[PDB]
Amino acid sequence: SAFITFEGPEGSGKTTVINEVYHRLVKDYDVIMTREPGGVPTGEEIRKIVLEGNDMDIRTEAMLFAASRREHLVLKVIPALKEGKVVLCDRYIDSSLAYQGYARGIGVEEVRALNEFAINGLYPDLTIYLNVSAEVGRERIIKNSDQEDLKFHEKVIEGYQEIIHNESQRFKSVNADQPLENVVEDTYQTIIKYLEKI
Amino acid sequence: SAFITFEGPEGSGKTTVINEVYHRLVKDYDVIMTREPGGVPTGEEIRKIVLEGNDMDIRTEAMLFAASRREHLVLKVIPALKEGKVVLCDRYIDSSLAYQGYARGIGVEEVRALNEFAINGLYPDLTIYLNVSAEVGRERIIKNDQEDLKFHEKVIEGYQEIIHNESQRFKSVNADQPLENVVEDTYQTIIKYLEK
Ligand SMILES: Cc1cn([C@H]2CCCN(S(=O)(=O)c3ccc(O)c(Oc4cccc(Cl)c4)c3)C2)c(=O)[nH]c1=O
Ligand SMILES: Cc1cn([C@H]2CCCN(S(=O)(=O)c3ccc(O)c(Oc4cccc(Cl)c4)c3)C2)c(=O)[nH]c1=O
Repeated sequence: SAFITFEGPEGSGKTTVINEVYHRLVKDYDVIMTREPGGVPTGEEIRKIVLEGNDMDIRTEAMLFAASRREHLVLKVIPALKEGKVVLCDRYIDSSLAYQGYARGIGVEEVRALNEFAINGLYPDLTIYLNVSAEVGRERIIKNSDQEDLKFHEKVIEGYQEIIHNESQRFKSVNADQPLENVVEDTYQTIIKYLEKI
Repeated sequence: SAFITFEGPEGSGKTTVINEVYHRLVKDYDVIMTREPGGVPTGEEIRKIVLEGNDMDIRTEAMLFAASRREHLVLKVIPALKEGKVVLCDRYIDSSLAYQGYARGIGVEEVRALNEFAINGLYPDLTIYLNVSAEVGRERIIKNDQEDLKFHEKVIEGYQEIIHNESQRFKSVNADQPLENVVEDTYQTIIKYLEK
């Protein structure tokens, strides 16, 4: 079994990369792809509170992402890993660390302690980081889909750099500045090399 | 202003004590009575998930009590304190520590770290612990099963460990006395604090 998470800011091509990689992996492995809340009812209900929120306090928001994470982990991830599956998860702990911790300003270590309570030692086996420059990311955002948004995008990227710097061995950084066909190939090859080594 | 929390297991006379102590403090203080979620919409929505849940994972439950606590703190407690109010809060951090931490078995220090994230340094100014024996507590519960009895005992045991740990904001009131005396001791303890 393998627990693989995918991380990156907006404009990293993450959605496209995960879907294409997953599609290729389904041929050779017992693999599932998911994201939080992922249809788990308690998680979907927590997510509705987050979306229905009016200027929600960032710590309440962090605690709700962490509660949704646990429900999804407990009801979807853990049962699949117990069946010997490769689990591909779109966003996990590192998303809370970069967005809530770094970009929102709660502090990475504080959001980590919160998330360690939620995951209870279930860290990913491998994390694919879709390493897109802020400039390429910005251009992908305007293309494929104000000024405060630009700075928030940069801080998310800066947040992911600090996370990798403090925990490199868990991470595999993929050049997301390349055309998406190449990002897909590099991500697939990185995963295959990991899966065939275990 | 003052943030005063009330802690204790069921059967400690907590409801009666808070209401009566509120009735006496209002003469001299701008005081409010509250409990989480306390009408805060986001908190009420979180509480509905907790109550509507079926065999919910204890850590998700702990994280939801902590999320409801923050919403209540941010939208009710803090604005009340800013107005100069005495805030009487029925259950706060120590309840998560005794119930989720100790009695449910997650571990007190783990639930503390979770709750320190939620309160972000906003510890109570004073915490009234209504120190009732399990036996007196049990009798008060029946007046107002084996698994329930054992859970009640573990909650009390949990509060003993918490009180043993931190000794500054905690004030232990003998809740084995008749309720009139528990009310008087609690009121006098609060007055001594508010005056000094
Ligand atoms: C998993 C995760 C995601 N994000 C963001 C990634 C980028 C998109 N945002 S968003 O607020 O625009 C958003 C987009 C789609 C959503 O569907 C959403 O709602 C939730 C998603 C997952 C879990 C929960 Cl509780 C809500 C929020 C979420 C965080 O800030 N922290 C996390 O832990
Ligand atoms: C504040 C608090 C209370 N409790 C319990 C105290 C005894 C009663 N229980 S209960 O689960 O039986 C319960 C009774 C009535 C309720 O109304 C309730 O729902 C909530 C109360 C406060 C906050 C939230 Cl999110 C739900 C739960 C909650 C905890 O276990 N942890 C805490 O942090």
